[PDB]
Amino acid sequence: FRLRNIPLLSRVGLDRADELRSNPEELAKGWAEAGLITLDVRGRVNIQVVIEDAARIGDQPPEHAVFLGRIPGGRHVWAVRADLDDLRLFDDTSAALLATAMAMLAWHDNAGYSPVDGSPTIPAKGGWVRVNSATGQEEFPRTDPAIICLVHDGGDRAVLGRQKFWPERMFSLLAGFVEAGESLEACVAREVAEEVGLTVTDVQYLGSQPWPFPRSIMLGFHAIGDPSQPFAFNDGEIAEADWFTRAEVRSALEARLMLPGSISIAREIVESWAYA
Amino acid sequence: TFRLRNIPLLSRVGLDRADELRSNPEELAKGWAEAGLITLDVRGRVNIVDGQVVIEDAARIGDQPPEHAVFLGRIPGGRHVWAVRADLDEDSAPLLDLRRSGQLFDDTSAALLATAMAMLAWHDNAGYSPVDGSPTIPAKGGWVRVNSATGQEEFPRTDPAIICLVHDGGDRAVLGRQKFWPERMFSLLAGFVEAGESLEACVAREVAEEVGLTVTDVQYLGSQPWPFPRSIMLGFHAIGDPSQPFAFNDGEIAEADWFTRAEVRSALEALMLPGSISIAREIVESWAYA
Ligand SMILES: [Ca+2]
Ligand SMILES: [Ca+2]
Ligand SMILES: [Ca+2]
Ligand SMILES: [Ca+2]
Ligand SMILES: [Ca+2]
Repeated sequence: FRLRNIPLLSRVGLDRADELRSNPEELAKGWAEAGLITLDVRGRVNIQVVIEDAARIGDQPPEHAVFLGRIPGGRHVWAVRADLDDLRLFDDTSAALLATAMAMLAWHDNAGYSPVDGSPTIPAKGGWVRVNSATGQEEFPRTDPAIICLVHDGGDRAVLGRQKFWPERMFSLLAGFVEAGESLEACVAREVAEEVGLTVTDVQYLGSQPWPFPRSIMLGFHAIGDPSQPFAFNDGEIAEADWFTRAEVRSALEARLMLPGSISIAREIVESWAYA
Repeated sequence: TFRLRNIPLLSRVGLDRADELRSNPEELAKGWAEAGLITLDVRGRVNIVDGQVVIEDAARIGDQPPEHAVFLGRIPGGRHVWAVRADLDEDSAPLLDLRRSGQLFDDTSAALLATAMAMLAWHDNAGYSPVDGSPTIPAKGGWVRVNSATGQEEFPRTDPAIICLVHDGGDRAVLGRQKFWPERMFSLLAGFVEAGESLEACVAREVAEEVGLTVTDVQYLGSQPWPFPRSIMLGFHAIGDPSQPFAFNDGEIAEADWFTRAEVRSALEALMLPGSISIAREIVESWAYA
């Protein structure tokens, strides 16, 4: 099966205007007529995202602002953190602006110092790097790849799992972070084995979604497992799991077994499987 | 469309990482006396014999796992295997690096080395918290570092990068040559995934930035660890329009062109395409002979 829909935060590619990032003159020129999106510390916004006049906060782009690119018509848009008076629905462009702003400002919050030598870092190039104050070495935004997998039997049954300390009825796909030295396919097999003890084959990619909570990209997969093999939960974070039929899943979707919100690529994978 | 013919090098085998032992300091300390040890120099080179990484006796360097060692998992016999950085005697044996000689390694050795290389390089670059600047201390067999001030765990970093073969749906594909590259050296278009974008959006954005094409039907082919120093390469193909002209926007590409399957096959059997462990070569090969 393929995904029926593009995942929600994946929909558009905004015009990021990469070439402007290293052009402080063009950034400073665009500022007077530029738009500004403002996020609080949890990455929440005012709502379509409110775009205010950048010029209101100053006559030049502040250090801690991030240049998001251009909206249709060529207006520059920036993002800043501020005290205000959760993506966790928006138009496509707002969703992309927010995903970018959220990820980038969360990175800044967590990248104030060099991991290499501990020196403070200074934002630069429209907020797309931070520079080691001592050495001049550039640090770059971090996005951790994570897999999320629907294990199925090749027919009408699929594994869903509930993490320890998730609410009782809340089941979903199996997830994990990619480790150093492994392929995505190897990561999927490893993580499924760790979580529910199954050996899976035919690991197949479905799609992807930015997941700035705070810094993931979710990579969706399906894989073939064997229901005659028993579960085993000890090595993982799963409290329980079971094989469910397409009928059960469709039923749970139409609502009791609870599946994650359409925001997650997880829901899109399950939906696309259940109605294939 | 098309699929990869081969699993990329470095993707072939998945190590027994024995994750549960990382958080069991007692079992790690017990296993040490009979444990194996792989040693990498600063450039990530090792000694190999018959395609297989040399495993020395861990006990020779000390009675306990040193702080800077990384626990790689289990080798045959129940034995633990670890990696450390060390100065290697460049004159008393050939030192092979994965990037130049990866083809010579057994699958398991290649994966051990890829993991060790990535993990030791991470340690070298993760001595301090990016959050607050505090020193960090390795723990869990080298699989985290702990903020000395706050106790917050820092985790190994792997940056996703895409690499894309843009084609016309038929018999022609874009290859591009970077400014810093020798004449006739062409390859696929590559870039790092940025915050806030999907892989598909990243592919479209990077192709646009590098050669000015608008591409659709972004399709995943495969993946390969790429510890030089800390990537994972994610291979894709996409449909471009040859009637749209190139534009070398971001300044990274000096030239690019559409090449036929015949040209590419020809260049592979020797536009220069050298031999390579990169997924890039596997993508081009798989396309050219589809
Ligand atoms: Ca551009
Ligand atoms: Ca585990
Ligand atoms: Ca051998
Ligand atoms: Ca020496
Ligand atoms: Ca690039």
